[PDB]
Amino acid sequence: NPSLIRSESWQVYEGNEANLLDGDDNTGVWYKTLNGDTSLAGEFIGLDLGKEIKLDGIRFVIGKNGGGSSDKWNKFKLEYSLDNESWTTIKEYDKTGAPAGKDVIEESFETPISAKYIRLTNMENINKWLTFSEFAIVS
Ligand SMILES: CC(=O)N[C@H]1[C@H](O[C@H]2[C@@H](O)[C@H](O)[C@@H](CO)O[C@H]2O)O[C@H](CO)[C@@H](O)[C@@H]1O
Ligand SMILES: [Ca+2]
Repeated sequence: NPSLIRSESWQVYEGNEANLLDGDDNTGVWYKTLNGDTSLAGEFIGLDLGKEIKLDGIRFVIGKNGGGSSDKWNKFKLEYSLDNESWTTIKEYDKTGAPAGKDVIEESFETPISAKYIRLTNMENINKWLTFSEFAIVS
């Protein structure tokens, strides 16, 4: 199955990283960010798919309840890659000021997309730590 990949600098504050692949929306992880409690544009969390599989969709749940429920990116992108070096943006997002809590980013790909790595990436500095809950693909 797909394995988790994320910005190496993050530190787990509460929960576990395996909670992001257990299929339960109500289990997640709270990551401490460095750089003065700031997630820089360009930081990321996603999946290494193993080989070049063709995807029909993704379902990513960001944020979580209680602790760090408001600790989410404002601006981010969904991007994919073949080599973990060059990336292609599928879609950008701006959810500045949206309510704290879980948020299910769910995308279906009209034309299937050929990828080895698929992730969410920050596009604007934010003075916050980060919560997430689940990451899944659809083929
Ligand atoms: C656990 C928590 O409160 N996390 C905060 C985080 O807090 C830092 C620090 O800024 C703060 O003064 C103390 C107070 O206990 O806790 C630390 O752990 O601050 C960041 C940035 O504001 C929040 O995103 C995060 O939720
Ligand atoms: Ca989960």
